[PDB]
Amino acid sequence: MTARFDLFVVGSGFFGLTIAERVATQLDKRVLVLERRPHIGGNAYSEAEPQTGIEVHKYGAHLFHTSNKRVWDYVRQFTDFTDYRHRVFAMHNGQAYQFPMGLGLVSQFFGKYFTPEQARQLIAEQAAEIDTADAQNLEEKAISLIGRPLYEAFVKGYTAKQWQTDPKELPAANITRLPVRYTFDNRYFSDTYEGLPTDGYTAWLQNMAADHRIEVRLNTDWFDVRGQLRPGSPAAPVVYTGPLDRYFDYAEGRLGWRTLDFEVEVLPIGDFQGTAVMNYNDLDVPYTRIHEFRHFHPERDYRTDKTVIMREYSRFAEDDDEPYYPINTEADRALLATYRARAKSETASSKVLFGGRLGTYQYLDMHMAIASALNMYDNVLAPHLRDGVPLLQ
Amino acid sequence: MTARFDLFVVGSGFFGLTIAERVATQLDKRVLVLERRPHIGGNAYSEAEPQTGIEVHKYGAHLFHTSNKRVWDYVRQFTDFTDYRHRVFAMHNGQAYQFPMGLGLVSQFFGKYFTPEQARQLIAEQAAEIDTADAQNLEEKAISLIGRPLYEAFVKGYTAKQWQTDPKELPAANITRLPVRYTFDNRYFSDTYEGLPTDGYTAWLQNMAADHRIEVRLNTDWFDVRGQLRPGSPAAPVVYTGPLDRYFDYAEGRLGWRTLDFEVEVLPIGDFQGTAVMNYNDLDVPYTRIHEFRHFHPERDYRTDKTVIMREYSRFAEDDDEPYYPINTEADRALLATYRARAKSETASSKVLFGGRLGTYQYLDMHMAIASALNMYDNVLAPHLRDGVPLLQ
Ligand SMILES: Cc1cc2nc3c(=O)[nH]c(=O)nc-3n(C[C@H](O)[C@H](O)[C@H](O)COP(=O)(O)OP(=O)(O)OC[C@H]3O[C@@H](n4cnc5c(N)ncnc54)[C@H](O)[C@@H]3O)c2cc1C
Ligand SMILES: Cc1cc2nc3c(=O)[nH]c(=O)nc-3n(C[C@H](O)[C@H](O)[C@H](O)COP(=O)(O)OP(=O)(O)OC[C@H]3O[C@@H](n4cnc5c(N)ncnc54)[C@H](O)[C@@H]3O)c2cc1C
Ligand SMILES: O=c1ccn([C@@H]2O[C@H](COP(=O)(O)OP(=O)(O)O)[C@@H](O)[C@H]2O)c(=O)[nH]1
Ligand SMILES: O=c1ccn([C@@H]2O[C@H](COP(=O)(O)OP(=O)(O)O)[C@@H](O)[C@H]2O)c(=O)[nH]1
Repeated sequence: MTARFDLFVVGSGFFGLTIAERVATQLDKRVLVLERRPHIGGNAYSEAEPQTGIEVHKYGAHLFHTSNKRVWDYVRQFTDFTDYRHRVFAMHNGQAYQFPMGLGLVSQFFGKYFTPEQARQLIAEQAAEIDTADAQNLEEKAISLIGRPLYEAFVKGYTAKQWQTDPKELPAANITRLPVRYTFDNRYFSDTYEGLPTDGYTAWLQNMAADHRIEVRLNTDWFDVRGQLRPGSPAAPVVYTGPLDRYFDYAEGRLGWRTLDFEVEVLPIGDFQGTAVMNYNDLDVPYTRIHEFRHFHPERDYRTDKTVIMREYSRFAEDDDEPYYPINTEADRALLATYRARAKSETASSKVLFGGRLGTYQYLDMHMAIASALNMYDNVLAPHLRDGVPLLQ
Repeated sequence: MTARFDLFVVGSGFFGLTIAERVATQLDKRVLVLERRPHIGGNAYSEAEPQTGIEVHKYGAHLFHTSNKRVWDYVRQFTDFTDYRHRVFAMHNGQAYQFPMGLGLVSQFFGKYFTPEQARQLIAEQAAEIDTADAQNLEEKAISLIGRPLYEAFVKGYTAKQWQTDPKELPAANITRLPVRYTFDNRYFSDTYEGLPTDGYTAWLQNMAADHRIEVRLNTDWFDVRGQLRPGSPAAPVVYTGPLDRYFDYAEGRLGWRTLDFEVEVLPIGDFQGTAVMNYNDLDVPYTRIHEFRHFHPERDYRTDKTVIMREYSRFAEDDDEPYYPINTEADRALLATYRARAKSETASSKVLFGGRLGTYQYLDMHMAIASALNMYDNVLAPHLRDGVPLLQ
């Protein structure tokens, strides 16, 4: 007589699974998760290459990092973490540079050693065109942090291949993802906690969706089955984590997305580049970076006669393409505001919530996605499924 | 009527304290430790600089590292460890290079990026003068590993200032302390476990000598009091960890030692070199390296208007100088063999054991010293103090 499920979740990414796991274990409710991909985990899905055994991140490399202790403690319930610290090198004019901004990069590019004090002065001179506080876009913000000469050499070219958009049109928050230091610290991230899942990403994601009150239906599009499912559970809300503009059939227009293509190759050598990730900042090369996955897990002993590499290509996401990056131009932010209104309306009429990287058109990382899911649970979903509180304020 | 103590230990270094702690806690025996320095811990003694609060390693920088899990588990009984990974940079011709041997150093010194495969070929050509298996001394071993061009630039000069001895006379084991890689890994050590004592070295050493059955007498030379002490405990053995040649009053001759002088300076700036340790490989500079101790503990937030640095100078250890490094030339190894005979004799006549860096004329690290102390306890001291087994085989 009663309801089949207590909640619908669309997408088995870190946002969806976090939501599904909290509702199931803490509130003791049945959750149905719908994934149209052949597997779970979203873009965090990993897979072992048959010849080498090396774990391959299928949808781009994934490195976990956070400063939120609550998030850190939460994710450790489902997996252990290695003490791996992510470092990136940059390729420019046939030379590998230390990266990102630091005394290593400065002394290499400018030919001599600069003291921390001397380095600050050098950059201050080259960044005299614009102040950081008055930075509107990516180009201005980048120059105000690392100076114009370094901007032309390591930022302008890479940004061209990655976004294919005028640097003066891109958000400043994009370049502020990279730490700016005046030491020899070349850690690509600056968070308290950092590491890779010891037994791989897939094992991690399978532990979150392991509860018996969580059912996951793979190869299932929500728009194909929502007509039949929701009548079975009329009171059950829906957490949507797919493309926001797709949900409304692009009625207001199409948001700018960037998508990625990957070339995976097994090489008959033991080491290709001697590091995990190598950025290619020059335009004489079509790909943005190359991953060598064996350097992600040095604690594991892989064969030394073969190796797996992955080249990364960037282009505009079209009709049926899976979106990866929100471009977020001024025109995009305008269109986004319209969809947020339509989304706010859908929440009041049919109990449909919007979250995640794709569902909010946000440049989110794994830990930001999980934290966002925890906040949605604590403030919105839990008071509703437990105390009858409406979804809207 | 009975004996005052069950064991005498000379020197409060890591060897002595490890011995004293094991005997006291496991065998329930009274141990007297004699230290002629004003404090305990030997050269591992740390001290907070008053103006900045920064922990200063008084007798040279100390970084703990090991692959022995038994040692690792043992030391964690007395202290916690940070996740600090030691990295060294090299200064050559006004330029800071990545260090030690790796793709970073190669691509910097030779001006362009070398693949792991290309790098192996380049070094193989430059190391064609001598094979590594047939390496007798430091100079030959160094060339056979990193090639002659890199040897002249980063090894030959540094070795000159540090040892003031012909590179063909020094042991090959000296240069094999540094890892030789063909990746971008610039970790100065290659051990499984590594870190710094969270609450400092002195707190660590005080926890080992904390047991009530261990008495430590500071400012006391063993040669001044052994005439009065040993009659009080005739059955008690003695573990000597001081200079081996000094114990026999240099009767057979003087072993070659290197000693160190330090210049500690508080600077009115927040950062001097942006890294923990900077090697100076050129001869136009008197000191071998510079330490900036604030980069040893990034987890602590020190003031940013002042900093503490320490320059390190090397010279021959004379009469009353405290020895730091055994030179171990062919002449030294000959003289050493003589003292080992005299030492083997002293063990049989007056129950005097010899151990530690100074007591064995060995280039030992902290973990090698502790492991050595554990082996002496398990095989020699424990069967004697508990089962009456003689000290000699
Ligand atoms: C190349 C790349 C590298 C990254 N590296 C890092 C990193 O190193 N560290 C870090 O912290 N973050 C990294 N991220 C970011 C991170 O992957 C995201 O935070 C993460 O994907 C968050 O999950 P999400 O569920 O909000 O989005 P997604 O996990 O992509 O979840 C969305 C899922 O919804 C499903 N779906 C969509 N529409 C439907 C539908 N109609 N019906 C059914 N299912 C649907 C899709 O199958 C998709 O799998 C990286 C991202 C990319 C693209
Ligand atoms: C500059 C430097 C840097 C180093 N860095 C590292 C590092 O980063 N990581 C690492 O693992 N190892 C490092 N080491 C090595 C490490 O310090 C030694 O392993 C360590 O000192 C071992 O202790 P030990 O007791 O065998 O020698 P010591 O600790 O020097 O102990 C000897 C003690 O005996 C006492 N003594 C001597 N004679 C008498 C006497 N007649 N009467 C009373 N007392 C006496 C002395 O006071 C002395 O303190 C470094 C060494 C040096 C010199
Ligand atoms: O070598 C680089 C790396 C970063 N970026 C810029 O910084 C942004 C964020 O870089 P990040 O590596 O964080 O992007 P992601 O890992 O998500 O692909 C990119 O979009 C680029 O615009 C750059 O210009 N040069
Ligand atoms: O930049 C360097 C560092 C090391 N060495 C040689 O390698 C030996 C050991 O170096 P290490 O840093 O381990 O010595 P320590 O830290 O004990 O002073 C030194 O004696 C030198 O002969 C060198 O030639 N160049």
